[PDB]
Amino acid sequence: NAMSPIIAPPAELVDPKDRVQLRRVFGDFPTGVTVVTVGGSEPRGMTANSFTSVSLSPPLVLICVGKDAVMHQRLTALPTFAVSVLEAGQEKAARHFADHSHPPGVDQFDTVDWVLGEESGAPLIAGAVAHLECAIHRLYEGGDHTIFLGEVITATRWPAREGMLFSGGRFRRFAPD
Amino acid sequence: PAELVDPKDRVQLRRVFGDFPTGVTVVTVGGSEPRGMTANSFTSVSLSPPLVLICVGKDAVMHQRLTALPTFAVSVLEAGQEKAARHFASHPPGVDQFDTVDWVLGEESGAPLIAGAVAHLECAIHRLYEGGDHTIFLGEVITATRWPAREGMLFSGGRFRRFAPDA
Repeated sequence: NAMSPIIAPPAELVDPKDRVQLRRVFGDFPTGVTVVTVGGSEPRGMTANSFTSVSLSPPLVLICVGKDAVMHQRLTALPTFAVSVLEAGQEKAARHFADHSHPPGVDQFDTVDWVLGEESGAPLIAGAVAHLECAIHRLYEGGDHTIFLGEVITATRWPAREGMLFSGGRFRRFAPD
Repeated sequence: PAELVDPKDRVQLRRVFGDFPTGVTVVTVGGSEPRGMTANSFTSVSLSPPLVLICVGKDAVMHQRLTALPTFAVSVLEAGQEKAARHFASHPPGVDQFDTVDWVLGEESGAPLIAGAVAHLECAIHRLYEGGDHTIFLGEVITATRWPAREGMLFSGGRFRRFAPDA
């Protein structure tokens, strides 16, 4: 379009030092929503959108976990985890495991339906689009986060289920097609 | 019903990887021979320092460029840019990809930024990590620009999808 340049909507220049502004550009890339879980005497879960498939052979995925998260230390202590890719109607689960809202000290899994993952020993979220059980193969430096590279040990999927969406800091849904 | 997946079966594993929806970006580099590659393996990593990562296949032409150049750019594609997405998905290493699409030079990266994007990020390569049949490129964001009015393109189950209007 001839005028697209001068007609373009407001462009925001983003200073990467400006944490608020930077969060906004990071939020511009749409993603699904996962719950990463780990086992142990007190299992834990964390809603995460940083999940990324990495390699087919070998089968690898990654997740980025904040050093400020309880999950960070749980993962370094126990090098196996599960990923539950949430379905569109699972906002209850998404909220439950987000924003460090249910801290350690009491059971974090008493309000969400889950099944034990045999290979990971971690709770898997019932009703999810897919479950992946992974073994942590590498830890990579990621600034205020750590990049955990996982090797996929087993996985299950429900083809009739469609994933939740997250973008611009909000839950979204697909249009049919 | 539940479909069991054997991660050693490439076809079945692709299906499960496809179950996590993502956006779509074009990663670009400048230099002598500018290059672009459509990628959805992009994720944000860190706020301070500001870091992002992309995974690039070891056999991709872009893998050679990124390994050699200090900087790169990421354009997050807007909902109506399926054409651009397809365009950088073919070209021999000697055929210009940019002569038929709209772009602007990013001053910091030296790399073409795709016009009409939801966002532009210009990055400096920070680390390379092993990722099986891919390499993980970790970049530090030097500058970025966003157009809040614009909505990202979606990719899921192996096809392009769109947002339902926000209720």
